[PDB]
Amino acid sequence: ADPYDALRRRWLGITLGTGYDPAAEPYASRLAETGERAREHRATMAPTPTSLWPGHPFDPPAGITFAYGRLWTMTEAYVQEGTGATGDPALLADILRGLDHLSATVYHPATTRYGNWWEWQIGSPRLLMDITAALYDHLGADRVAAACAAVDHFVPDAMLGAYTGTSTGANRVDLCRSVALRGVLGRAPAKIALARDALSPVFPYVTKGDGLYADGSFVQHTWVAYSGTYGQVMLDGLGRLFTLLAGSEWEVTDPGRQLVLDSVEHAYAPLIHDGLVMDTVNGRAISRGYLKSDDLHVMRSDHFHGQQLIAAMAVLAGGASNAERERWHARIKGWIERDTVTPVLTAPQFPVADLTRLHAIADAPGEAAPEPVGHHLFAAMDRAVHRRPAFTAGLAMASDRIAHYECGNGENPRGWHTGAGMLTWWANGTRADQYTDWFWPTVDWYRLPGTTVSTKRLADRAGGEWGAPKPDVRWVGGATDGEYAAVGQHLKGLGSTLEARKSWFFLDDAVVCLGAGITCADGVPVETVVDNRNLGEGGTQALVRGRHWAHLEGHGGWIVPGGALRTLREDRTGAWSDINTTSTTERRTRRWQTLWLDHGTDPAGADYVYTVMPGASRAALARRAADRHWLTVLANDDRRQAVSVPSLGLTAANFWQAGTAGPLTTTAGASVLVRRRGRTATLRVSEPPRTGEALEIVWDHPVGAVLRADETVEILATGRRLHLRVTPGVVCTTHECEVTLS
Ligand SMILES: CC(=O)N[C@@H]1[C@@H](O[C@@H]2O[C@H](C(=O)O)C[C@H](O)[C@H]2O)[C@H](O)[C@@H](CO)O[C@H]1O
Repeated sequence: ADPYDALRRRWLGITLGTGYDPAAEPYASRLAETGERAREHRATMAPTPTSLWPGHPFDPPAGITFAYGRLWTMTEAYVQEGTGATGDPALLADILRGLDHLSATVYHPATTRYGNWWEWQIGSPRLLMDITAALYDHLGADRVAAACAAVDHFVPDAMLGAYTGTSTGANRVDLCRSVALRGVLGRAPAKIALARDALSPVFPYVTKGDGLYADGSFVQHTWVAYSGTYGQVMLDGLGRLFTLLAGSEWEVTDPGRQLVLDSVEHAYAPLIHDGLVMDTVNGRAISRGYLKSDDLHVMRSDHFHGQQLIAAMAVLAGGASNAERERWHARIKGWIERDTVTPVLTAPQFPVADLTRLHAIADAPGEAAPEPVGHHLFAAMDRAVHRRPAFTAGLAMASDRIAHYECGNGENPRGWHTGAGMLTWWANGTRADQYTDWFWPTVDWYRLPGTTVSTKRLADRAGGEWGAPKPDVRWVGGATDGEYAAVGQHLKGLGSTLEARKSWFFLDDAVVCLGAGITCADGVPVETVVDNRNLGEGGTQALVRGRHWAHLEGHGGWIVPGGALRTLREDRTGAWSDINTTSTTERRTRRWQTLWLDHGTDPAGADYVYTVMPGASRAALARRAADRHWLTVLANDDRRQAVSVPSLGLTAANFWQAGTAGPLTTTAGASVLVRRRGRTATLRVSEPPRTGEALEIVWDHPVGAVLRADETVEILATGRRLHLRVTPGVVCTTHECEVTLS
């Protein structure tokens, strides 16, 4: 009786929110709008054998989930104060009418599932369980049993079996959501126990496939970097279920739960910049924008996705330690302060429950935390994040482990080169709307920023769906001290015969970008995209050019040979429906500044060097471009790419095979960063080929003593030089050694 009723009440608190004043803004307007939607839904609801609302047939099954969604809105209007429809028996009759129609015509145990599994096993049942919970006492026993038997039919015990296929990660968590509630609502303790127990395989760190990795990476669909959308769905579901079940017979007690809590700062926080979650980790969702089925008309975007992740963090914080909660709330206060693009505290997709959690954080005592300066190399998902005072940057690569891109379900048909060394960035202290402001629906998908590509025309969905296309390469990764980094990609171009070695050296106010071994036989030109910047509608930002640099007002600049650099400023018009079959067709115009190098047709061993200085002033760029001292390119070929930056005491090298660059030598493919600081230095080494075979490094500098070394590092010699043997493992860990200089 009572433990099932207690669980149902707890769920409704989580879902519909508690401890807010319905007459206070933003709650009052949000509730009122929910009443407005509910009244239009009610008036248009039109039951037929094949739909419940016009334009939304049950085949494809998206129409079923869409109908349950409108029924949930209707149910919110009925159960919440302030909606204009609270307790209206006419509205209640129409909800029950819709529910009965769905149960009679489509969502029932005689149906053999067709089309997208997700609609039947995740979209629809979670909504059906929510509506069943909220209306429980009005529905009667036959409606509740009917709902429970639909869920048993579409999500049978065997789905929360084997940790495989469609029952992994974010998906597993979503399945457990419906089975848990089905257990609560149907008073079926075994179903609740099964949902709790089935979460356990979600928690451990993984070394392959879907899940969280030790290095903070998050992978879904086997091969797709996905922290920003799937990872948010996992976090959301987990937070909700942890909160629901706490104190009950079915509380989640697995100690691996703690790894989920750890992931907040290790995995997710680094990818959030002033409210946005970087598009590098949003997979096919970058293409959504305005969705035709979204009755709130809220644009999907990096900021939209970041705000959903922030909301998930707020729910998870409720079961965290005091110390964890305090840190997460400070981060969240900071993202709230700095998000000027989509103000978190009035975000239009948040229902009142999310609003109340976020407002509680904003109102609590505590300081808003800045994003720390530092580097995060998520090697397991081939992503890097760099933060400096002047800028934030995200890099996307691809490898034999990590797909070039994800297309599927009509989404992201032209994202082919999102993994071709794509460097995204934001100038700190300016509005963070670069990628948000109709970027994806207007961009030239042949000229993504940072990438090297064949100009060969590609089909929509070229390479296959769901992360099918991976380049046939191993050496993708890098080495980092947590501040600076050497990062490298052995690139094989999607649908092309292009091969290249690209490297990035992330420094204190710049990213030095090296390209070598650029070879193609496609019979068309090959380009490297120095940058490609959305200027907004009607942009008039000045582009100023010099001998060996270019600068874009409000953005930053590039050190690059001025006679080689090609530039185009143009207006481009597009719609989200160009890149998503589920999106709206309205067309808008954005102005672009595009900068590239042309390697000609069928290059053989072509190369480039350029430096990007995001957020820099025109004078800073001019000075740096004229300064011969600050950077030495030690090597740039298909064997080794390496730099020296004396102002940082830094030598960094990506060794594509055994060899030497400046003062460093390696016996195998490796990434090496050395930092000298006064009388000591730190050497860091990783092995991006991931063979796990030992290799030796020599650093040609006098070294007196070894202060410390990781257990993976053996010291073979000190004196005139440092000679180390490293056993590097198979996950591209950076190993360290710290020595005193002579
Ligand atoms: C992670 C993802 O792309 N999932 C999609 C799904 O979209 C998600 O919808 C959920 C939701 O609660 O309904 C929230 C999340 O923010 C969003 O990305 C999409 O609706 C379905 C059907 O197309 O497919 C999943 O793969």
